[PDB]
Amino acid sequence: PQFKKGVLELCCLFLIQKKDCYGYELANQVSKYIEVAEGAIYPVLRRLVKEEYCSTYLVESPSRKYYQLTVKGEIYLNELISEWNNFTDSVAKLLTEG
Amino acid sequence: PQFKKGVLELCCLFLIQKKDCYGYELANQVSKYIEVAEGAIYPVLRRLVKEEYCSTYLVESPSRKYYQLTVKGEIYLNELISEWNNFTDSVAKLLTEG
Repeated sequence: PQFKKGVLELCCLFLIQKKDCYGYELANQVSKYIEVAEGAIYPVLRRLVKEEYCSTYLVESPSRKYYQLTVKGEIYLNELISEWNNFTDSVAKLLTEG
Repeated sequence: PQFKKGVLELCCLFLIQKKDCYGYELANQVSKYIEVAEGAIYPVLRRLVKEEYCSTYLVESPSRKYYQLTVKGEIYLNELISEWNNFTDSVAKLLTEG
């Protein structure tokens, strides 16, 4: 199912907004909710960094790369949440009128 | 937003299950519910035919190509509906616990 991919971007943004997280930690938090192929978040993270929705920084002592929401990414997340809701509301109006 | 693409497959299957439809008629019924780029359903239809989820037939007098759910496509739709619900249930457990 391909609707699951654009959803990872939204779950990752939402969790990153709560807390600065590193990679494996984010994958294990998404996995509480949806069954994510291990490795599937990293291209999502790389895109959100490239698009400057997230920035990144390292912490040492085994160095670790933390992800941070930017201002741009905070606006984008809030649009994505509003899109998601009224999108799934629309689909549910289809699935129960037919 | 890319979650919207895998959803067209599900809305198209659901409508085709109700009634045999032709192309433009299906696009205008999806548009009651979600804002679909005009033309975006045709690759979705072509895939569902290729994968034998749908079959097709023509009617004349301006010939018109009607779409029909196969048995395979009826099982596939029912899985897709169950996937959709428990998927969006999972996402909503994320979006309101954080």
